[PDB]
Amino acid sequence: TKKESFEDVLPSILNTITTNSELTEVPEVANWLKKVLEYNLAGGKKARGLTTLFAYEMLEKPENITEETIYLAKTLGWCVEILQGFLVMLDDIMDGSTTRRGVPCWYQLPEVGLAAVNDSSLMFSSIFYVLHAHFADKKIYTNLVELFNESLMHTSIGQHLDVTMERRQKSDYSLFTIERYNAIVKYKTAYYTYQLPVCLGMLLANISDPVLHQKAEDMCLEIGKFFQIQDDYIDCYGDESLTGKMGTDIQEAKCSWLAVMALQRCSASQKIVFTTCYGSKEPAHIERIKELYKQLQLPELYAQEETRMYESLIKQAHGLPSELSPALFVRLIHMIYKRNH
Amino acid sequence: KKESFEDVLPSILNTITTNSELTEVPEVANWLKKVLEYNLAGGKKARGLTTLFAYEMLEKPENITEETIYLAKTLGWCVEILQGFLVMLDDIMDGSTTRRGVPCWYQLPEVGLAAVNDSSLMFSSIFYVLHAHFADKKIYTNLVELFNESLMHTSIGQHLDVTMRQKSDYSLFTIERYNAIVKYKTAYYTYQLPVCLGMLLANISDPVLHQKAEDMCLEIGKFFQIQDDYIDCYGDESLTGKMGTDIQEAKCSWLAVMALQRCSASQKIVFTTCYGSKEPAHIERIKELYKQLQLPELYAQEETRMYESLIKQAHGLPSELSPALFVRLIHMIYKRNH
Ligand SMILES: C[n+]1ccccc1CC(P(=O)(O)O)P(=O)(O)O
Ligand SMILES: C[n+]1ccccc1CC(P(=O)(O)O)P(=O)(O)O
Ligand SMILES: [Mg+2]
Ligand SMILES: [Mg+2]
Ligand SMILES: [Mg+2]
Ligand SMILES: [Mg+2]
Ligand SMILES: [Mg+2]
Ligand SMILES: [Mg+2]
Repeated sequence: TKKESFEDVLPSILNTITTNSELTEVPEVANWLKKVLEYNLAGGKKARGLTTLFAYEMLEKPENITEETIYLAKTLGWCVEILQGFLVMLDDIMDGSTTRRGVPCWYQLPEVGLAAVNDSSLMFSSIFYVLHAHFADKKIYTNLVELFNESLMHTSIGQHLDVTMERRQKSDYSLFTIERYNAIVKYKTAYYTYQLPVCLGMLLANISDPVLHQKAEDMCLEIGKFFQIQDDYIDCYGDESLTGKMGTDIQEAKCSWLAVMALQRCSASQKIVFTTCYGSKEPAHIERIKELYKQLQLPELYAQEETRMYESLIKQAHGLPSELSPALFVRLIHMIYKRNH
Repeated sequence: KKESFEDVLPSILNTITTNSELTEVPEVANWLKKVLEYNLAGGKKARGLTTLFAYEMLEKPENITEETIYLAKTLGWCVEILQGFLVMLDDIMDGSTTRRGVPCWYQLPEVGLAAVNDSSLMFSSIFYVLHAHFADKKIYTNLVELFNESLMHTSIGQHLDVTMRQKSDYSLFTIERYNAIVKYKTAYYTYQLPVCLGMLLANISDPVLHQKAEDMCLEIGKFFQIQDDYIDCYGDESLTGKMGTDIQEAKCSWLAVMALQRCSASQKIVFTTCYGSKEPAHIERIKELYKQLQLPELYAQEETRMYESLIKQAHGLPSELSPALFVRLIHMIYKRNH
């Protein structure tokens, strides 16, 4: 399969990081960074990295694809995976998370703690060594480096919206609106999850036309909103043995799609239960919220909205220029529709 | 000069917004302006000025224009942003309370550990400034690469710095370890970076000169970090702006390494009992040990020996690397008390 093929190159990417940097001189740090990367990249679906590789393979003329260009698309894909790993190492700290991919979050390890914040910077910085090593002499080099930095700025914009202590003052959830939700997910998720891997595919395929990049970006941003609404649903309703992570959105008072929809439907008395119980680590409080979500029929709303959005994305994908491969986008939509993790 | 450097700041902040997606999200643009203002306020602007001075003394006077001076200040602000980012994170790891005479950013109630996100906003800002001013210039990729390399070097050194003695085993507190720490965590971003940026703006690319410059910068950076270590213990908080934590954080500081060189058998046990403890009496007992081992007198003398060695190296540089620039830099820090 495509996944083992993508994973096959990981040991070689690790060596590239070392050999191309000052890590060559400090084996204590080179060895530590290997541990960091293996732990934080292990398991999961590799969906960002696959999306990059799939995009390239679907967008380039089959006659232009070589073994070297496939290794390059995998490498770009792995740079997205490393970005993700960096993003989630910090997210876990900010979200008060305990587990991810079925083991303790990196920062929760006793040998690590708050020094995770330095491990994140070691990870992020790795990306640029990979990009320089492979692409410094190519015309697309500056586009790649700029794209990765823009992805960091976008994501951190959205993280700010997400975690800001401003978003709620005690019983004031007046900012829990769809306008706020749409901004949060656009920036924190949709850029790095879809726009970045698709654009990397397009660049590698020598597609440069600004109009095609804008159309692809618009499609990506719609798919990423969809993807995050699923993430938010899974936080509450997912089976930990499948997701690998204990959900914290309720305890952390997040402006999740479920919270926004619950406020749409609360009676006056239900809004008081929401405001009393949301944002608390007491187990009776968390359960009261979950009960409320059930009473409000949010599971049924989710199933229907997942389908409506699915049908809308599929139509959008069908209306793209053939140069953007409607089939790529249909297949990306399909791969996530009805996921349970 | 410093105020002519500080005058450029409002245009930098304005570029950060307009050159990015921040224009669509005023909540975040406004926040980032606060982040930048608080974390860049005051201090000496030393790394920024190094960048400017390096360009002004390396470039031929006939080639400096009002426009290349503005660009040099712009790159110096990017170094100040980098330093802001680095110390934001460092203050989290070191358990610090104050910097520049106010609470460290992560210590603010509305920030906390979300300071890790504010750090990413700052880092990322750098690249928008570089794009705005340099995107169409030949040196653009070199500039973008130097900032990325500075992150990697710094983080390498920070790893060695923060990584988890074992109890009373101080066998790794050696000069070899110390030298590696301070090369990577300090010397690259504090001197090599700003000097390299000046060299690039002045169109100096010869790799032998980049090497000689780098070697000088690394020696100055070690020196600078020994002074930093000394100030952690002995500096006056009302001048430094910061409460020291090296003792309670069990750091492999210059002072600790030197204390180990001097300790009697019994002093060693005092050291291993009391170092790395937040208890005030334990901290004061380490300071009393440092005094008894004559570390203040040794620092005074070593500072002077190192200064003399630095000046002899600077005088020996090629003319095209400006011995005067290096003499000037060394004089700006010798005998500093903050
Ligand atoms: C989806 N995402 C985007 C940006 C940063 C972190 C993540 C991770 C998720 P996750 O903790 O559920 O994996 P979020 O905290 O719910 O948004
Ligand atoms: C000097 N430096 C280098 C890299 C990262 C942070 C610093 C800040 C210093 P500071 O906290 O004394 O200002 P260090 O923690 O003693 O090393
Ligand atoms: Mg999370
Ligand atoms: Mg989060
Ligand atoms: Mg989630
Ligand atoms: Mg510190
Ligand atoms: Mg430190
Ligand atoms: Mg210090």
